[PDB]
Amino acid sequence: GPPYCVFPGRRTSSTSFTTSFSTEPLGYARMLHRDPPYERAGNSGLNHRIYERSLRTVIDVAPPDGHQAIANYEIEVRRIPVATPNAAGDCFHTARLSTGSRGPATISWDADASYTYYLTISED
Repeated sequence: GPPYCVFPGRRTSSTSFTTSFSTEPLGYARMLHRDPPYERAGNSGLNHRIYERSLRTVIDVAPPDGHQAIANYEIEVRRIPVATPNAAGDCFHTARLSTGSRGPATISWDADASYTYYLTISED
C-alpha cells in the first residue's frame, strides 16, 4: 500500500536520529562516487549516508563495522513541498533494518529540488 509513516504522529526517542536535507537544482554540478562516506546517525548505533547516483537520491542505513543489527529499526522519509509554509508533507518512502541483517537498508527516488526531505531512523 501507500507508504505509512509512524513519525511525526509518534514522538521520537533518545536513540532516534532525525535530519533534513535539500536537493540542489539539477543543473548544479555534483561529483558522483560509487561508494560515498557513511556517517554516524546520531545516537542510534547505526550509520547512514545520503547521496546521489546517476539523478537518483539515495539513502543507505547500516550497522557499523560489519556488524548485524541487534534490533529492528524503522526508517522513514517525508517530503515537504518548498515555499509552502503551511504544507503538511507526505510520507514518501520507508524501509526496515531487521534484527540480524547486515544492511544496508536503502531508499531511493528520482532527485527533485522542489521538496525538503526529512529522515527519521528509530528502533522499534
